[PDB]
Order: sequence, then C-alpha cells, then structure tokens
Amino acid sequence: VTNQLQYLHKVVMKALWKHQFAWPFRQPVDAVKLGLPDYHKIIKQPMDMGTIKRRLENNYYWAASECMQDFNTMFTNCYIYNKPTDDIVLMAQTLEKIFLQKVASMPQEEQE
Amino acid sequence: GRVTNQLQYLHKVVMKALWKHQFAWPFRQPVDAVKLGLPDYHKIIKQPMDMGTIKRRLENNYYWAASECMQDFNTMFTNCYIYNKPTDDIVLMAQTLEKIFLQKVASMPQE
Ligand SMILES: Cc1noc(C)c1-c1ccc2c(Nc3ccccc3C(C)(C)C)c(C(=O)O)cnc2c1
Ligand SMILES: Cc1noc(C)c1-c1ccc2c(Nc3ccccc3C(C)(C)C)c(C(=O)O)cnc2c1
Repeated sequence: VTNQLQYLHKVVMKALWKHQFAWPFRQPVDAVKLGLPDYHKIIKQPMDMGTIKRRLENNYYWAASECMQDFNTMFTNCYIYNKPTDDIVLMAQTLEKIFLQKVASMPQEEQE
Repeated sequence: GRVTNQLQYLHKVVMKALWKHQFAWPFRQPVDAVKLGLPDYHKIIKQPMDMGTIKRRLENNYYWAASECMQDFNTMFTNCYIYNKPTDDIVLMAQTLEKIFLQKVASMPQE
C-alpha cells in the first residue's frame, strides 16, 4: 500500500466514483444488456471503475502507474468503440479530465 | 502563464521522451486534413492538438499549471481515438505513446 496508491484510492477513485456521470463506468460493459454484439470483438481488454476499485481495495496493484493504466484503458476503450457523437464519449471526457487534474497532484515517489 | 517545477518536468522529461519515440512522427505537427484526404476531420474533431503545439506552449510559458498541459496531451490522444477506426495503426501508436506519458506523469513532482 504505497503513498501513490493511497492517493489514487482516497482522492482519485473517490472523486470519480461519486460523479454524476460515473454510473455507466461503475461495472463492466454488458454487451448482451446493451445490444452490442461486436463490443468484445473490438475491445480486447475491458475495464471499469468497479474492477479498479476492487483492485485498490484488495492491494492488487504494485505501482500507481499500473492503476493509472487501468483508468486509461477504461477511457480509451470508450473512445475507440463508440461514435464521436455518443453522449458516453462526453461523459468519459468529463471523468478523464478530473482523473488528470487529480493525478497532477499525486505523490511523486512510490514508497511502500 | 508561468514557469513551474512540474511544467519544466513535462517539457524536459515527458515531452522530450515522447518526441523522439519511433511512433511520435504523426503527432509532432497538426493533422493536415487536406494533405491526408480527410475532409470530415475538422467536422468531427473540434479541438485539434499535437505535440508541436504543446511544445511551443511550454516554450512560450503559455501554461499556468501542469494540469493544463496534461489536458492538452489528453486531447491529442483522445482526438486520435475518437476520429480513427479501431483497427487503424495510428490508434496503436497513440496508445503506446499515451502509456509512456502516464508512466512519466506518475513520477512528476507532487508540489
Ligand atoms: C462506458 C462505456 N464504454 O462503452 C460503452 C458502450 C459504454 C456504455 C454505454 C452506455 C451504457 C448504458 N446506457 C447508456 C449510458 C449513457 C448514455 C446512453 C446509454 C444508452 C443509450 C445505451 C441507454 C448503461 C445503462 O443504461 O445501464 C450501462 N452501461 C453503459 C456503458
Ligand atoms: C495523429 C493522428 N490523429 O488523427 C489522425 C487522422 C492522425 C494521423 C494519421 C496518419 C498520419 C500520417 N500518415 C500515416 C501515419 C500512420 C499510419 C498510416 C498513415 C497513412 C495511412 C495515412 C499513410 C501522416 C504522414 O504520413 O505524413 C501524418 N500525419 C498523420 C496523422
């Protein structure tokens, strides 16, 4: 449990999880529920906040950069799969802006 | 803007690393929609961004804070993902650079 990972859990995840646009990102994309038969053909590494949160709670990550990559994958998957004009893209952009804003003030040195 | 410890890190450490990367060449200048034959590019991408513009902004003390510079990097990558087809090589090139960007940002001074 590094200083950086504590920050990602207590500051970054806390801010994103409770955001009003967070709800579509709190669980894995359910391609059956959403009627997206090509989703898993296009997106090869699904990721969502729920998985990241669980990974933070269970000390899954060894470095803060690893957690940051999961956040990045979640957002990137959204931009790659969806149409430019889909509202979900706007929601992702809003959350990612907060992610980056908060990450700018994360502790510098990974020390266990 | 102003000169900060974080902005100098983004300029001298992060941007320098990304700039020289073998996949960086398409990102060093604005997307030229005419030259590339992409007449819909500016109809889809409303805030174009590239590392050349970011580099010049760093050089001219345009940014007031590191987060502002980081947002421009994010816009550049996001534009790429939004516009291009999932199977386009440019998407893989962006992903590779973006992973480096995040790796380096993780070691930026907290201030
Ligand atoms: C995130 C994400 N990344 O790719 C996709 C695809 C999603 C995504 C998109 C929509 C979801 C959703 N419904 C929703 C959410 C926002 C705008 C519009 C919609 C529609 C048009 C589908 C109703 C739900 C939901 O409605 O429960 C859940 N997860 C989503 C994930
Ligand atoms: C970056 C970026 N973001 O959106 C787009 C669109 C670009 C982009 C894509 C291609 C460019 C390019 N040619 C290139 C680069 C990589 C793979 C394939 C190509 C093609 C098929 C077009 C030859 C050049 C170039 O060839 O000079 C410049 N900028 C590009 C920007």
